[PDB]
Amino acid sequence: ADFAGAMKAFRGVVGAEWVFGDEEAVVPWSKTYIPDPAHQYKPVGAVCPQSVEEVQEIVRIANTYKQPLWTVSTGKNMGYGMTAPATPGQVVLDLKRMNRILEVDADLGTCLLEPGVTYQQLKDYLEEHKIPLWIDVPTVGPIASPVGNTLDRGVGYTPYGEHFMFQCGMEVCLPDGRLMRTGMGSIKGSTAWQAFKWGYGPYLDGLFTQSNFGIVTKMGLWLMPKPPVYKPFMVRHANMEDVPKIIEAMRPLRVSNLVANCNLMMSASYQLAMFKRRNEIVPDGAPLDEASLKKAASANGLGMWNTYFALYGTEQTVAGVEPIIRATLTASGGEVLTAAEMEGNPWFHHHQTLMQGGLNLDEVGLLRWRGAGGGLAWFAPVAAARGVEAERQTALAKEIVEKHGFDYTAAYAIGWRDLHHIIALLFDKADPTQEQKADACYRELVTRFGAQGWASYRTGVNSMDLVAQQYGEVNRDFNRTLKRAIDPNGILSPGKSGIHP
Amino acid sequence: ADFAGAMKAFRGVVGAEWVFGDEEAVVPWSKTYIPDPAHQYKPVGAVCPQSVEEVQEIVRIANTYKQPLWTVSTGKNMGYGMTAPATPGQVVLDLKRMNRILEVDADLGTCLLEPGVTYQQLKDYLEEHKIPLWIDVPTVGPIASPVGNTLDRGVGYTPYGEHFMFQCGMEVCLPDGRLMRTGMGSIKGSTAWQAFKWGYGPYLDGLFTQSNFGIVTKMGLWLMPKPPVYKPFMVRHANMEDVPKIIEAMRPLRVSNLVANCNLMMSASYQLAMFKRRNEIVPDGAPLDEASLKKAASANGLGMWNTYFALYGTEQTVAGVEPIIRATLTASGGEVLTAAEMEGNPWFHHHQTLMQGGLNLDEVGLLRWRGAGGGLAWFAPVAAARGVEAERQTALAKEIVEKHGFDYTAAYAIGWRDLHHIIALLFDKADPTQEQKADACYRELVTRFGAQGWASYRTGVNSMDLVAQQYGEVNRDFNRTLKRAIDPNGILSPGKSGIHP
Ligand SMILES: Cc1cc2nc3c(=O)[nH]c(=O)nc-3n(C[C@H](O)[C@H](O)[C@H](O)COP(=O)(O)OP(=O)(O)OC[C@H]3O[C@@H](n4cnc5c(N)ncnc54)[C@H](O)[C@@H]3O)c2cc1C
Ligand SMILES: Cc1cc2nc3c(=O)[nH]c(=O)nc-3n(C[C@H](O)[C@H](O)[C@H](O)COP(=O)(O)OP(=O)(O)OC[C@H]3O[C@@H](n4cnc5c(N)ncnc54)[C@H](O)[C@@H]3O)c2cc1C
Ligand SMILES: COc1cc(C=O)ccc1O
Ligand SMILES: COc1cc(C=O)ccc1O
Repeated sequence: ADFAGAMKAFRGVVGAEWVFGDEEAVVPWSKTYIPDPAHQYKPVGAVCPQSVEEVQEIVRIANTYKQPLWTVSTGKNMGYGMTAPATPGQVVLDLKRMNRILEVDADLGTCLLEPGVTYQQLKDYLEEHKIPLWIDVPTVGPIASPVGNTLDRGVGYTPYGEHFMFQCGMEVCLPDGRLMRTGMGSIKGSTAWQAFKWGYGPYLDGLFTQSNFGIVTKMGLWLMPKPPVYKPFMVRHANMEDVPKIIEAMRPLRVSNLVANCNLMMSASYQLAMFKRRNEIVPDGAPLDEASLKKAASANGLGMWNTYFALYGTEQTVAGVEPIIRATLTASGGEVLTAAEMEGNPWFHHHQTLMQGGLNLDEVGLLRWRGAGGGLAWFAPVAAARGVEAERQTALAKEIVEKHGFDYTAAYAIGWRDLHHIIALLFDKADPTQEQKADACYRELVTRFGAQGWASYRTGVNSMDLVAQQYGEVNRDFNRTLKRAIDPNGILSPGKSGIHP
Repeated sequence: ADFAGAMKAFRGVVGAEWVFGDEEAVVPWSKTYIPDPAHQYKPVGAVCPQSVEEVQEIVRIANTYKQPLWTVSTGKNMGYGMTAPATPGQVVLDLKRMNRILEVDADLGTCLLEPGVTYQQLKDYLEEHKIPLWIDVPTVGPIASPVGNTLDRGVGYTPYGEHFMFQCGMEVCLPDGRLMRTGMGSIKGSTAWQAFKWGYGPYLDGLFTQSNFGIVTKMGLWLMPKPPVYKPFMVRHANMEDVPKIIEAMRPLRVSNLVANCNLMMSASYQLAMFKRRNEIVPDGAPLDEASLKKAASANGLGMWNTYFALYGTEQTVAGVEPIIRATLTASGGEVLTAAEMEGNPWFHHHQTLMQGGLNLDEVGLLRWRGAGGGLAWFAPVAAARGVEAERQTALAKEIVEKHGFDYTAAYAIGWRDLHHIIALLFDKADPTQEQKADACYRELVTRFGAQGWASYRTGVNSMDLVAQQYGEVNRDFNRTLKRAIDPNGILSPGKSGIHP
């Protein structure tokens, strides 16, 4: 790599003012919440283009100078490494200034976006034009990116929650600087780019998700029509051990699609950590004991597990399924509550917002849980939607975090037939002993979950290799074959998903 | 290629009785319905393994002897080339003996299948075990394969109609003979292979659809729970020119998911061709005129367009949406009819069967339309679900087929935001002039649709290059890069989707 020559060429493409080339100038791309005891996850440079033509020039220069680019959209991957590259010596390719909304079709319920478009922008666009379409917001929201989240296959809480399922058409800058459009996009004068996902011949959009094979410059998305009627619900379960009964009750409702939105099943500990610090619940050096959790949860109108769903359509379509849903959840020991019961409950308000694709007051209390705070790593293993799987995963996760002196703070995102078990590893990152302990605990979570047949849907830069190691040796070798063929100079995001040149 | 050495080694793997190595032995793999005036689409051999270990040995031999393999599951790609390879000198890898149902999960609504599993087998398995799951049948059916059909991204007529969206997990024999499991399948002891589609890192399952990058040896599929209530409907439109009004009415019902199943919008000409020969409607050498079609259609309880949809769930969920659906379709000039009205109507019976995932009596009347019959090529361009697009596509298709002396016989498969415009080019293949004219007509359909920005979701072995040429040069070159890196010896299905070593 010839860094000085690459950065000088970059200034010629975007201007000196959008190239950041020394320790001091790249401070804005350098903060992470993941454990980094060796301080190895840090960029050496940032370049901020406003056009796809600039992106294509940047990629040609990157090849010529063998200078790797770590590409981000808005770079708000909080708990997954923010804008920190997976390996040393990378320049962040920050696409935040490519923030053009390119198309929105009210009739077909579609849009086409540059990567820099924020949830806030797209919400504002729809409201300002009176377009009765909804977005699907992965908790974070405001200055996060539909494009960046969809490319890391993130999740929101409407019927359109599984973001990658609703992506339709993308444009990619390939490692050699050529643009390719997927699906129907490469047909001159096509009006079906956001209409038909697959195109003809191999389906390649997936290659550009959680990967380093290309730079996405445009992406299409399907958007849900605003329903006549929106009815949010909260189910309260009293006991830490109700986990399997909740999964077993929700699964038939989801498999049969009586409930269509991805459901957050929130632990009392996680909910409390949103608005309270740990030392408001229990003293430092005391465990987060069941009795203290139950008391604090109860005083805040929360159970030990709080599961959020919604019904969408007419008063008549809602009336069609609400009785069966209530009877199933009640039989599981759940108390089903509506907005009228949950007035002024901030958790209900948080979920009520998310399940209509609303944006919440951008405020992340989890970062202040323990001591000086500032430590967050998502450990996000998959499970089949089986109560015994949730039961066993919760039990192993609790044993491992408690062994390292950390708390179990978790939610299940319930899908159709699967579950994202989201485990927030919360620590004091400012205390270098605690950062080291959180690193060791995270390694033990990954290793011991993998030995039971469980592994991550998504991970942070500090664990991408160890999570890749849970999956097959053939998978790893095949992704290396693709990398070497697609990006011969190894200049796109080396070590993303454990994929190294 | 060393054909004799390969075929001798293949006998060692599967036994002499499952290797077919000369003109007369390969006749069962050589019949096609597509136009082939040069008789160029024909295998030189066939091999029929019963195990994935046999497949791996066959692929190792193929690489050693440089002998290409054209892989098929059941090989019933009727109107898309059956088991004919896209290029000369290929041995069919016929996987029909790998017909094991590996898993069926009643609770999660999943299965795992070998490629030879037929629709009939899976239906029988579900009924024999009293498992209240449905399958989703692409018209064809009985002896077709859920695996083969999903790998070519075909379509059925339940809410699970878009087969590739419901695939979850696969095992592939890569060109070097190594097995690789996608999604969660490469995690030893994973119970989530059929639960979570994406896995971790680049999503690769699309690479093995409409492609020659791998041999699929196992595939997971999601299956729809049998609903309490199934209510099939037929909408009858009176005029050939109602096309745009039908699409414009269905689109909001589909975009808002009031109607969740892929809807077949059938031309009177196609319906008549299912049960009648052309010379029962008009004399040979007379055009298939609007008056004659209308008369024959009306005599059979059909309109000029007949659109099929179903409602699934309870009496209450059905009652929730049926009024809005009726009002919308009636306002478009459609007459909405139920089973009670359409008693003994064989078209209603045909669609009523499809839309509950039933299998029809395996009888393909389309193959006897004109003269000696035997000529069928699907021309299957995509459209955005816009009335004006259907209007313009129908108009150009009719002008081109009519200019070559053929009829417009077509259906639209209505999807969420897309249409599959399925044009059946019916011809007398036994008349070598008529086969030549159908070849020329087919070339004119692809080239002139492509000039208007329209191209195929799927195409027969005779047109795979001309359809690839409609899509981008960067797409073509990128698929060649992947082919060369994934299959260095070019031994899997050369020319599939226009992809050549
Ligand atoms: C309290 C809290 C709650 C959260 N809740 C959720 C949640 O419910 N669901 C969820 O999904 N996430 C959640 N997150 C995680 C995270 O904040 C979001 O997923 C966020 O949307 C990701 O940041 P982003 O949108 O800026 O994407 P980016 O950081 O811009 O993109 C993420 C990654 O995608 C790739 N990438 C991005 N753009 C491109 C491009 N143009 N071409 C190629 N590769 C590219 C890169 O690998 C990049 O690191 C949460 C985080 C916190 C702290
Ligand atoms: C009247 C009529 C109506 C039809 N209606 C429909 C319809 O509604 N919907 C529809 O989708 N089709 C329809 N078809 C087309 C066709 O009959 C079906 O799509 C059928 O399911 C395909 O044949 P098959 O299942 O045997 O798959 P195969 O022919 O076995 O597979 C198709 C292709 O997939 C690939 N392939 C298959 N197995 C593998 C493997 N294991 N590894 C790698 N590649 C593999 C090969 O390219 C192969 O040619 C219709 C045909 C007719 C004549
Ligand atoms: C379902 O995905 C996620 C959810 C959250 C918080 O609910 C954090 C990270 C994720 O990846
Ligand atoms: C939706 O796909 C298809 C449908 C049909 C129905 O005649 C035939 C071939 C196809 O590919």
